Amino acid sequence: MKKIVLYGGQFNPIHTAHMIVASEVFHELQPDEFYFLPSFMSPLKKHHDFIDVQHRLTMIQMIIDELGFGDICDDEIKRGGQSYTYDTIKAFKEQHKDSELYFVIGTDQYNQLEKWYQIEYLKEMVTFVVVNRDKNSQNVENAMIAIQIPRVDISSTMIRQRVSEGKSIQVLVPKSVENYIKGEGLYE
Amino acid sequence: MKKIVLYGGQFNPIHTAHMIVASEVFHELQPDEFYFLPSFMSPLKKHHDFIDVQHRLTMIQMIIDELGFGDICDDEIKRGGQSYTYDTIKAFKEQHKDSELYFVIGTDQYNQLEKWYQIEYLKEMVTFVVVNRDKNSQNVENAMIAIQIPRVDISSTMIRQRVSEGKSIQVLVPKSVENYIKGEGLYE
Ligand SMILES: Nc1ncnc2c1ncn2[C@@H]1O[C@H](COP(=O)(O)OP(=O)(O)OC[C@H]2O[C@@H]([n+]3cccc(C(=O)O)c3)[C@H](O)[C@@H]2O)[C@@H](O)[C@H]1O
Ligand SMILES: Nc1ncnc2c1ncn2[C@@H]1O[C@H](COP(=O)(O)OP(=O)(O)OC[C@H]2O[C@@H]([n+]3cccc(C(=O)O)c3)[C@H](O)[C@@H]2O)[C@@H](O)[C@H]1O
Repeated sequence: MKKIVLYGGQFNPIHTAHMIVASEVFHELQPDEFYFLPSFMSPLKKHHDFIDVQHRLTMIQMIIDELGFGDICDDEIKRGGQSYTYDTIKAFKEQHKDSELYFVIGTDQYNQLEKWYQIEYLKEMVTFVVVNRDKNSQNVENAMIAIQIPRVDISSTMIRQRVSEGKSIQVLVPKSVENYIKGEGLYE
Repeated sequence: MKKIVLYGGQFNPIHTAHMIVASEVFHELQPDEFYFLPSFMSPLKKHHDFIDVQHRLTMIQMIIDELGFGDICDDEIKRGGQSYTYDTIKAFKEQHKDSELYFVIGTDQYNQLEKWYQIEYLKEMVTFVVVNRDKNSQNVENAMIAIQIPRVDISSTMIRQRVSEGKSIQVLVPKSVENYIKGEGLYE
């Protein structure tokens, strides 16, 4: 019964397009609970030798403050290693047995779901909720939920690139995160 | 000598994509002055019988507050009628002689510039500054300035549509404007 949405990501940094995704999914699905799920290391992505956790968590909190909804699921941070969603979900479900689970992904992940660890099992444990990225609409199978959002081509990679360049990131991230990135010297 | 940027629009409402445009142009061009230029009636668009001025100006000021730069130019509001850019610019430059004038437009306006009133004269009075809309980059001729922004498919029409149907507009406009629209019962 009780509807729980988890929204997974590197969030390095979280940005305005992540907010649009969270907001649209949350307003459409009206879940009982909404979790931003920051990875320790996102499978299929490269990582630095040192994995920042604290700056990422702080900026996520800033998005929660601005949105007026949400919580952070720290499971993957605590676990460490490669953050396979199957493992996370198996353990999370054990702790939330009376709840229907939703996992929010964009087009880019949806197009490579066959590369996800234990995906045949994972498809049985969550309802994937897919938002359009780099296109204006996404089609999904009946077992999944497609949510159409205004197309906004912002990435975390874009944010880090601009900052290292010395290029402004105003609006692309909320003012709180912009000031935080600047005061902390992130990505410089 | 001093650089003045005017950014023209219906701004009904102003929204997050408009802010991204303003911010990127402002940071790239570093002008001495930046004006949001709300039209009374933008040529080549339909209007209501009653033209709201108060609500639109209030919401533009809210954007200026968030951005930390900019001013409103009320010329077209004061003048009334169809807000032909040629007439506005002719009157504005005689009040700001010795200033280089820049006029910011998106792709959709650039593609129909030939339909603008006295465009052959206008092309001689301002430097058009063109941002990509509904694509990732815009090519322009040497006389104009192309500015690449992250593609963000938000429109004023989208905001009004969502509001009328009772759909959330969170993030698509800043929180101030979101609250203002709902508080004042705009667009429903
Ligand atoms: N502008 C935009 N418009 C619409 N959607 C946007 C977006 N920017 C990011 N997104 C989406 O938001 C999310 C955050 O992006 P980013 O931080 O790059 O995504 P990333 O962290 O690489 O992956 C998102 C989630 O999928 C999980 N995953 C991925 C690959 C394999 C496996 C596995 O277990 O084998 C698990 C990963 O651990 C995380 O929980 C993504 O789902 C992305 O598609
Ligand atoms: N998401 C987005 N990404 C990038 N750009 C975006 C955008 N949304 C709006 N825009 C751009 O921002 C601006 C505001 O949009 P909107 O409010 O629809 O634009 P609109 O008011 O229709 O026109 C923009 C300006 O052009 C002037 N104009 C238009 C047509 C004819 C003539 C004439 O004199 O004959 C003059 C008009 O008076 C105004 O100052 C536009 O330039 C639009 O292209």
